[PDB]
Amino acid sequence: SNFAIILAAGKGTRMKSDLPKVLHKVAGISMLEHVFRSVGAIQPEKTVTVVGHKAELVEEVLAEQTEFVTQSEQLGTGHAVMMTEPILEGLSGHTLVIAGDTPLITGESLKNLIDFHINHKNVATILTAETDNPFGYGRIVRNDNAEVLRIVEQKDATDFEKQIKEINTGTYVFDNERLFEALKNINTNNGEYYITDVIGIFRETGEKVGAYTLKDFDESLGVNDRVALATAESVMRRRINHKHMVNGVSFVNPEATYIDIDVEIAPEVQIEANVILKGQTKIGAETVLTNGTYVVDSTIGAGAVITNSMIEESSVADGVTVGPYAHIRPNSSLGAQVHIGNFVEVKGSSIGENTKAGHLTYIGNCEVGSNVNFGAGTITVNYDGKNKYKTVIGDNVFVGSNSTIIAPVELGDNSLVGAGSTITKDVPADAIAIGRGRQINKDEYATRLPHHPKNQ
Amino acid sequence: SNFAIILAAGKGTRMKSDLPKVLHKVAGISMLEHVFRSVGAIQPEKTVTVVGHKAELVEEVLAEQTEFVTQSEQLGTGHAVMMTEPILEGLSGHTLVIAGDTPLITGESLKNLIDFHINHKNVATILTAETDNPFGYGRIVRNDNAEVLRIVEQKDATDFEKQIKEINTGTYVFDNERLFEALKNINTNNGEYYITDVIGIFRETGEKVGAYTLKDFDESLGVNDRVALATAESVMRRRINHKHMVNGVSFVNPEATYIDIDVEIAPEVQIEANVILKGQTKIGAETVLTNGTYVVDSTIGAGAVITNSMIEESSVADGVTVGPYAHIRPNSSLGAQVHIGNFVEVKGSSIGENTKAGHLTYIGNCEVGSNVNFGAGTITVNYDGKNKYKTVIGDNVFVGSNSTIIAPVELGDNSLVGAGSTITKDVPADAIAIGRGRQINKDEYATRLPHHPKNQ
Amino acid sequence: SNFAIILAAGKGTRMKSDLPKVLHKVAGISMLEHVFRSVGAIQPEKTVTVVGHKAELVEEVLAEQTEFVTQSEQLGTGHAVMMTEPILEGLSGHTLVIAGDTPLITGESLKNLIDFHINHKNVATILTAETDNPFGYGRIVRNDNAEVLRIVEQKDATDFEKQIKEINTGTYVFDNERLFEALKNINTNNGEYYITDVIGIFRETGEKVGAYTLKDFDESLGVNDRVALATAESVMRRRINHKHMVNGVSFVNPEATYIDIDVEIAPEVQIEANVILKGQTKIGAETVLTNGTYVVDSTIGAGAVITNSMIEESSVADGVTVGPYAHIRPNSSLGAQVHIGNFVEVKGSSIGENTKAGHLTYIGNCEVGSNVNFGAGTITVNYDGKNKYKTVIGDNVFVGSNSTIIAPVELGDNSLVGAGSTITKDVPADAIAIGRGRQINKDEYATRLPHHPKNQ
Ligand SMILES: COc1cc(OC)c(S(=O)(=O)NCc2ccccc2N2CCCCC2)cc1NC(C)=O
Ligand SMILES: COc1cc(OC)c(S(=O)(=O)NCc2ccccc2N2CCCCC2)cc1NC(C)=O
Ligand SMILES: COc1cc(OC)c(S(=O)(=O)NCc2ccccc2N2CCCCC2)cc1NC(C)=O
Repeated sequence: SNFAIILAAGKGTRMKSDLPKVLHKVAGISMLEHVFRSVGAIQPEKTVTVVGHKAELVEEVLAEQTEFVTQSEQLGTGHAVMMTEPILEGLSGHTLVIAGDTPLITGESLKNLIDFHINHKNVATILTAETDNPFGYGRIVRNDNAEVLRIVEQKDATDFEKQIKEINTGTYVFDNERLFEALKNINTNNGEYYITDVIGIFRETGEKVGAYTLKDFDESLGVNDRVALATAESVMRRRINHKHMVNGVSFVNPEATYIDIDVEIAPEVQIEANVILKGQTKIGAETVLTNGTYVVDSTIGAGAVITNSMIEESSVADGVTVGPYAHIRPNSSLGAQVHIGNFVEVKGSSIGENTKAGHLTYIGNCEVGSNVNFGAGTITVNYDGKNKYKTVIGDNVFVGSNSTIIAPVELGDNSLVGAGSTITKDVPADAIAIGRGRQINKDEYATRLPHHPKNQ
Repeated sequence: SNFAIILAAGKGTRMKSDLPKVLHKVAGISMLEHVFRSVGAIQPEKTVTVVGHKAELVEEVLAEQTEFVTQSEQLGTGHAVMMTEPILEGLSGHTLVIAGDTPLITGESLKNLIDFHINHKNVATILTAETDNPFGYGRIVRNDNAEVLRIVEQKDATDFEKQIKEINTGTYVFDNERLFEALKNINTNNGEYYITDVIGIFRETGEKVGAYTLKDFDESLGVNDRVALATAESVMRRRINHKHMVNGVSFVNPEATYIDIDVEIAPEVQIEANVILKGQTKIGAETVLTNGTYVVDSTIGAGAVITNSMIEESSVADGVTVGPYAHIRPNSSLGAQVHIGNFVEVKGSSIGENTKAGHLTYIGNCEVGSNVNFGAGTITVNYDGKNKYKTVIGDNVFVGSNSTIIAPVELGDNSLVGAGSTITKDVPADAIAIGRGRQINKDEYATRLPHHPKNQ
Repeated sequence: SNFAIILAAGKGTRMKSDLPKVLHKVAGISMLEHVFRSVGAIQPEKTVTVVGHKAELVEEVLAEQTEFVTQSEQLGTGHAVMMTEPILEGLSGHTLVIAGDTPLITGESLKNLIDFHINHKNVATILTAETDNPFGYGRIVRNDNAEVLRIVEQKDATDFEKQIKEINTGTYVFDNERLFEALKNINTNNGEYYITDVIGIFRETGEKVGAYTLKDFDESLGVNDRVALATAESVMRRRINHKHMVNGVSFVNPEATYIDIDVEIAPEVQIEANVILKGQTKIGAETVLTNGTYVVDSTIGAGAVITNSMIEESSVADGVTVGPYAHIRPNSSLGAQVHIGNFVEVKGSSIGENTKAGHLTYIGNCEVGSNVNFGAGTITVNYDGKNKYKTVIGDNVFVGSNSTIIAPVELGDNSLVGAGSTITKDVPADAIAIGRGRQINKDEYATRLPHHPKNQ
């Protein structure tokens, strides 16, 4: 049996934030959730998360996923772990201890760590890593058969010890029964106390302590400030986009393309640099996303072309073309082959197959049929100061350019609205509606106006 | 005499694509065309390209540039090269063999390779490179005078051989006559066969095999998946933008600026990060391109300022200002000093010198004279559902804000269209035209409406 | 006493520019000003800047900050420094000599350089650096006690000397009196002359020459072309954004976010990749800036959300929301909680608290009260060809969608403008104003029009 203890009690002072430190997001989810995902690879029988600062915010994030225990104040990692003792005491197994602020550690690394532990029948295994600049980190002191003798902190380090390159990442696997027996010893013997103290207890008793070394040092990143949060973001970005490229997705610049951890992207999608895909977004096969495009919680079908446009909480069917500079706002649905062109906003509207709105148009709170045409400058009007009205537009409606459609009004199938019209009442199917002043010319009169070349 | 054989027969399974692998684009052209360009530096007397998977797509790309031969199925590099034998057999010279999927190899490297070959009178020269992580690559085994003894693949490598850092890039120069004599030997002696086999034949006969080492390992990149395609993109980007900067072009961020291989840019142009220039685009002296700007197949004159705007298949004269957020669509011409401001679209239109359209305007299928003014919100209307009409606007026309101009109509020189007008017929030069309803106020009435503060 | 001599006389031929080389900008200010800022850390009693090519442009940049002297033609660094002799001759102290083209050198490095100098009572201290690729640079030759013996240029270097990794950065501290005594010796003994010559004079006299080595080689960057200018930009960017992140600002991608040297950003601001902040801009606490956002010389309050929008020379109060794709042009003020949505332009206008303009709207030269509403498509009209008029809009005005407001006109408190209206005269408080043609339907008529499905 494996168990996991996740440390998530800390504030994070250097973040300059009132968030619990582990709740800051990387690629769309908290550091804590990244750590939780990796922990899952060990198939823990029990997962206990230690909360402290703003416990309720963390308890919302992992609600129903973990047991919680609380440490009332900061008395160190040893005390943190002690809060889990009423749950874990006396159980037979292997217990991972990991902090919520190391979001790059992978489930493959945790499983290799656990296997290493079990395979070498260690009583404790330290997950270590190796760096050319170890200043600041506890050094790993091994004897000649490569067992850990101790963990020496920077301050207490002899000059020879400072040359040591192998560092303690602060993540461990312990024999669960021995872990709580040793911590009680430390506890009863005294005001902070440290999970590293247990290593020294096992060194007193000659029990076997080992170290399993991460192949990639960046995985050991402990995030304590926004500098480190942006590093984690960069490593995570490269990780996500590499998965995509292996899966058949093209990136002009995968180091400068911003896709959240749970976004899904079908093979043969082509993504230019500086595209942003956020939350529960899905992109269908062969779709093209050009530079500047920003999609959040939306589904986009196959063979679409999203040109520098922002789409939010909406569905976009196959073959749709949107942009450049269009805005599809929440609860919109764009049916197959629809075209939405520049400076067009769609809000709260269903738009039927093959309909086109190429320019300078606002479609708000409309139900729109198939093969509809909106001339440039068409404005739908839904809000009077209190009421929000709906407009119904049938199939094959032709809405003339620069018309103003005042809801609630129905345009029946095949009707036409004259360019420049203000529409205040229903238009029956097959009818036209014209609501505009007629043009009167006056010859010669421009001559007295300021734009005239002679007055220039 | 030099000859070249380019391998372009392969599918590319890991690409997850139905394209021939060499047709995927880097900086605007296929990998294959990049390789073709580099090959040209050797001044080959004959260039033969070996096609296989979707031969017709490759044959379109290099139409009239190369001879083609076809390999009907994948029986290895040796068989690929054998398809060129009816063309190259018995000719005296030096024959480069290079794959269409190594798009970073430069013509300078190929010429140094050929010269090395000729100068050392090798019978075969392997283009090699050196890496600290050689796992996977054929290792180059040299004797003490530094001649190649053999090429050892990963699988057949002894442990001492795996330490070898010098790898086979899969690009070679062969004595042409000896090349086909040796391949026939291999062929008649048997079902894949390999161009590396020829090296072993020359080792049997004691003929001189050499190795010329690339100074830059990244040049040896063989692109087999979209991860590697994005690496090639990144190396190519840096290569292109460095040429630009040496030529006098400023880059806020040349690692994050996306300019195609054949774009031309005059000295003193200033380019912000995240600008995209594609296809046959030219940018004249001192022009400024701000972040987000996207130009495809367009010419832009000197002293222009293109602010976060997209321009396609169009010409932009000197001193023009476009943007932010404007869209110049195909077949537009913007005359000297024109101004196109925010949320303005120009399509299929010629716009004369000094004309201005600063806001929320669509100019579609218009011929526009000089010193014209378009008020904010002006909509031209060209499409009725079937016909596409033209509008003619003379010099010094003043088009009032939020007017709707319904083609085909002519506005004569110096005429004015009243703000808010729907224009359905011609306006003579020096005339005004007003087509709008007159304002009627009703005092006190807002009091019963939902926006009123008291109802709030 | 410390003195500083800044070299700013050179053209910069490889820049392909007519600017003085030191005036090219990095992160918003010239290289020269960066060097001036770092120089200030030594608290110089006198700062003298040597000008030459287009002296007047440099003299504007540092007007009132430095003494100037002119070198009439390029006769080398020794002559450059000699121009400062009528000012500095005979004064007791330590004199930094630094070029205006090394903009990454920090004031902390200059102070460590000066302290090193004073502490080791050197007569000259060379600021050196160490690189694995020293080709091109003067090498530092030290004897066994580590004193500098000489500076050997590439050309005159023996093969053993070319292996030397420690290079001369071209920045120095000299004993001021000895500096001018030695230069006169060199001068009277002859047509270029070099500040390095003074090192050889001190080697003749056995006076103490030392070297202080920069910890970071990138600081030694001398910018001679636009390639190097973009490197300086990249190092500076990372430097600025790291200061921000330490201060509590989140960056999705601080390697691809473009913030000028004097921009101020409060803690807890969140900045997506590809945001541009320029000049005297300030961003208040917790404000969010999304990808594409571009702010120049503007103040933005606390808790605002600026979504992909461009803001120039304007003030934005707390809690304002702007964008996506909006443009706040010079001299605008957006009061607390205002909302400006997509394709909206604000120019030269004051907009009162809680007012909303969500779409396709141009507000130009208006004074706008609080809790005003602008329907989509509203156009204000201020320019007739000569005059620029103002419009006054009172509190709680409701401007109907696609209205055209022709200045000078006043809309009184709580008034309403009917959707689609052209407004040519004042509207009293509590009144409505309607100026549009009434809708007339004709049944059946669409049947003869081109959009009808049957004609399709
Ligand atoms: C050129 O495109 C248009 C022409 C139009 O009138 C000639 C009108 S219209 O709306 O004024 N009238 C519809 C129409 C279509 C075709 C032919 C004639 C007409 N109208 C003539 C005048 C009375 C209504 C029919 C609209 C468009 N197109 C757009 C995109 O709005
Ligand atoms: C303030 O800018 C305008 C004023 C206008 O009327 C006072 C009109 S107008 O189009 O209604 N009339 C033209 C005009 C210009 C100057 C002075 C008077 C007028 N009109 C007065 C009423 C009849 C037509 C002349 C247009 C503009 N400007 C824009 C950008 O449209
Ligand atoms: C649905 O939103 C609107 C309805 C309107 O008329 C029914 C008008 S209106 O401007 O035509 N008339 C104002 C109005 C508001 C509420 C109820 C009725 C009315 N009008 C009815 C007809 C005469 C004027 C009052 C404007 C809006 N909204 C926008 C954003 O413009």
